[PDB]
Amino acid sequence: RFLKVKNWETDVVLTDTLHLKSTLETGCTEHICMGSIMLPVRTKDQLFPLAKEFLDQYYSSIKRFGSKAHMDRLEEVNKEIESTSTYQLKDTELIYGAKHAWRNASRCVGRIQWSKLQVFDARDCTTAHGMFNYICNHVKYATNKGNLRSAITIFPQRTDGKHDFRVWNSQLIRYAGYKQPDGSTLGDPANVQFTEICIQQGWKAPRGRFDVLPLLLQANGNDPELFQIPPELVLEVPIRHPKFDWFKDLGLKWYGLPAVSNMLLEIGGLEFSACPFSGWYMGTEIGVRDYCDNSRYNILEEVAKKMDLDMRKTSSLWKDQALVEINIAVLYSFQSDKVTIVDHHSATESFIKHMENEYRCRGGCPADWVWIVPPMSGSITPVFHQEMLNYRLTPSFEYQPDPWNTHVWKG
Amino acid sequence: RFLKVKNWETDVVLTDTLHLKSTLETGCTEHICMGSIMLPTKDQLFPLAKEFLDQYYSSIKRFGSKAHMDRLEEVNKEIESTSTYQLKDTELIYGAKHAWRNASRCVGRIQWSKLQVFDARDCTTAHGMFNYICNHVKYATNKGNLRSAITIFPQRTDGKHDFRVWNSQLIRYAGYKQPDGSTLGDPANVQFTEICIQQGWKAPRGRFDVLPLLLQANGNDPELFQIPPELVLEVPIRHPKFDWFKDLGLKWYGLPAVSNMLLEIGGLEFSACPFSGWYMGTEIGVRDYCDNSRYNILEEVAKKMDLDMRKTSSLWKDQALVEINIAVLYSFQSDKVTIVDHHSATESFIKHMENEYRCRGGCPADWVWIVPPMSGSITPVFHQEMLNYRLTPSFEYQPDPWNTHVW
Ligand code: HEM
Ligand code: HEM
Ligand SMILES: Nc1ccc2ccc(CCNCCc3cccc(Cl)c3)cc2n1
Ligand SMILES: Nc1ccc2ccc(CCNCCc3cccc(Cl)c3)cc2n1
Ligand SMILES: C[C@H](O)[C@H](O)[C@H]1CNc2nc(N)[nH]c(=O)c2N1
Ligand SMILES: C[C@H](O)[C@H](O)[C@H]1CNc2nc(N)[nH]c(=O)c2N1
Ligand SMILES: [Zn+2]
Repeated sequence: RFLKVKNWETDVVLTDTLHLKSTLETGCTEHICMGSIMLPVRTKDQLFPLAKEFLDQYYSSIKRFGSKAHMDRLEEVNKEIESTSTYQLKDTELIYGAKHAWRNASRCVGRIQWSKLQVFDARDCTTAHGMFNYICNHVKYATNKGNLRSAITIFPQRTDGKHDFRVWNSQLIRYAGYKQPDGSTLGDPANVQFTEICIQQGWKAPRGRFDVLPLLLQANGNDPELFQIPPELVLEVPIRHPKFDWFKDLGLKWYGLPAVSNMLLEIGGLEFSACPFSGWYMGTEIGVRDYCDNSRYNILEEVAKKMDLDMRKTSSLWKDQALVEINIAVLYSFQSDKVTIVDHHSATESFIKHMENEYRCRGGCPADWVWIVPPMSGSITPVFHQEMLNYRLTPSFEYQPDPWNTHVWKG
Repeated sequence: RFLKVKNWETDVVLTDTLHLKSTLETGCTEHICMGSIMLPTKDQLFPLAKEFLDQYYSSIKRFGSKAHMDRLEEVNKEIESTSTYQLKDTELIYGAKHAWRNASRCVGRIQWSKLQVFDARDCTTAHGMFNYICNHVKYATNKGNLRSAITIFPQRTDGKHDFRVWNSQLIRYAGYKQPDGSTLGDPANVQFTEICIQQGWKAPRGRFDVLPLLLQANGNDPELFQIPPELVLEVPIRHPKFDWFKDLGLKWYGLPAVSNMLLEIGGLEFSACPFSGWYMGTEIGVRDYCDNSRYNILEEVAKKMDLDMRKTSSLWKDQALVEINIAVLYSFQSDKVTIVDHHSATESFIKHMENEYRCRGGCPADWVWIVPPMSGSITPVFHQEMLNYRLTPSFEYQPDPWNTHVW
């Protein structure tokens, strides 16, 4: 079956056949759409089919489908599953899998870049200090003095569910949050719970507004250990505005490297529970969400105050005015310090070209509209006007429960 | 089967049970989500009638009363011999209010229970329809103090005697293709404008020409009528600080009055049911003015503001967008014409969702449409999970009549 999507600004119609290869479920039914819901041990039984599908995809990608090398690989993986109950991926297959998990990431607007991904194989890692060393190298490589490069580091796969590698941080680099006795928060409110765990585990909190959190690292199912990323490795950008000189006096800064570290990478039925990956920021991530969400730094009032806007009526659009200024400031600061960043016009335009190319060469591009449309100026970006189909392909990145909810403490 | 929706800004969690009463399908399957697709007999009619009357009699606390059973009997008799049936006024009014209540794409539903319903089922000719429509326009406009209303023409019979308003809204501006190849006026209406012109309309060929009405009674050929200009309330657009803004020559009309939808109540189809409320500012300032395939004025405005249009990263489009929108709101307010900003409307919608969850067990909501086309994450609806599903009575889209009509 063929499925058409229309852009209502250009009248370009595209045809999706890729959705046929989808297996995993959406959450939706014929009677309910769950499209806006944030989150809607394997045995050899389920394993060999998942391995086979993956290797068929990999061998097709290299124009060796049905070859002797393809068939010998299937046989070898199959032996390995029944005798050991799991299997190991070749390097080439790991690289292919990690790239494809990105290619298949329907909430990611930056996928035009999917084929340029530096894969660091850390499957020989055994200890938390070993993990720290791998993460450091990743941060240094990805940072590249401001000229950001996409990278993923892949720790050993899950075995019995009891020896998991996990990075406890949600991102490699994030600012601490501290709930104060009077109920105000110092720093980033999103990271209060995590901050609390760090303190308990023995971190000495500097207790300021922008303290870089320590890494909390779990190797091989053991209790996690704390490490401080060398400050010299953490690139940061002070935020100033091109026209407003008081902007600097707000005391704002952000880090340059967005590095998600809490997702699970699934490849051929194997589960890589620690697979931190990084790219570079779209400006609205910081300016709209991190700074202006009510649940985050929440700077809108204090910025509009200093611009002396009319704040007595929401219909003056004082919030919308302050919002644009803060986002100009974020983009200006990053560009001036030569740290890679993309604005939301440029990123969405690239995405639309990526998506058209993908329908052409691949037969589809799964896309989650709710997430692809940027959180400001939605309809003046081309994605707002693009119909999109959302479905789940493997390899994939998946959410997993926060490790502190599940970890069995060894003491 | 009992579903949770969470607000991620406030942590409030609501449980939805109302979805279990859904009949119609979504377009989605367990394998594919179609949330962003814009458009995704006697034997049949009695279950539809029963389901409707059941919810009606339940709403007036008379489920399982003699009067309930009698009506089911009476409508059932009427279907058997006439192959259709007629709604009592009270059922009709309930049905229309509930179609709005169930409109999952409408952010303005906190108002659903204050809807003035005009029964035009006695209408027979296009002149008749023109009269009812002018009366609707004058009533709703209320000199700028807008009131919600719907006018309901006779229901579909054998489908060869359909009542239709060919216009997409009662009040819209003309669109003309130029010798240049550019477009004068509103590009969205270019085709309907040619239909009017080929029908007889002498077009003024300007930027902001109110279209005539093209009205179809009883499957006959549609006829043209100008709405008395005095009944069309328009607002010249100025900025509260940019003097030069008025020089742009922008204006918009006060009454948003959608006229091409189909109202389904209890299996009965009302193919002409024009309805109106009032505008949220972004519909005009973000979509009508700034869409690339609409009036598309961002470039002219940014220029007058002397913004650096060299790089997208100066956010010049975003800056111009905010000012256009402050101006739309300012103009309507200064002229005392009802308008709501997107911060106010979305705050209202959250309050409405909570009311519906409490009183009704849920609220169908389409996040893709409810989140405003600017400043999304700074409105509370952005952070609100929503379940989308289809309840009846409903408003539905239907084919443009010119692809259907037999001349
Ligand atoms: C190279 C520059 C990149 C840009 C500009 C970019 C842009 C984005 C943005 C703006 C989001 C939404 C983030 C949010 O609202 O929380 C996102 C989501 C995502 N991207 Fe990227 N991306 C990039 C690279 C990557 C890489 C390297 C990967 C992994 C290999 C990745 C995988 C994802 C995933 C899995 C999500 C969804 C996360 C979730 O559901 O919470 N992207 N992307
Ligand atoms: C009272 C003020 C009202 C406000 C502020 C309002 C707000 C809105 C807005 C902003 C939209 C999105 C429109 C678009 O982007 O094209 C919408 C959609 C809609 N509203 Fe309303 N609404 C109001 C009254 C009404 C009334 C009186 C009805 C019917 C009785 C109605 C039924 C609908 C329907 C059916 C849609 C979706 C139409 C479609 O799918 O194309 N609304 N509403
Ligand atoms: N610039 C980039 C690049 C890659 C990214 C990859 C992933 C992400 C999103 C990670 N944040 C999780 C947000 C979230 C998801 C679900 C629930 C909650 Cl509370 C919060 C952002 C990215 N930004
Ligand atoms: N302020 C209001 C009140 C009620 C409304 C009721 C409906 C509408 C939308 C009417 N236009 C339909 C837009 C559309 C939908 C699907 C396809 C296409 Cl081409 C165009 C706007 C409203 N605005
Ligand atoms: C409830 C809603 O699904 C949720 O707020 C989503 C909306 N769209 C988003 N889009 C992106 N990119 N990131 C987000 O965190 C969200 N949040
Ligand atoms: C493709 C996408 O579904 C389409 O552009 C939608 C998005 N959200 C919308 N939201 C509203 N309120 N009105 C619209 O016309 C649209 N268009
Ligand atoms: Zn869906």
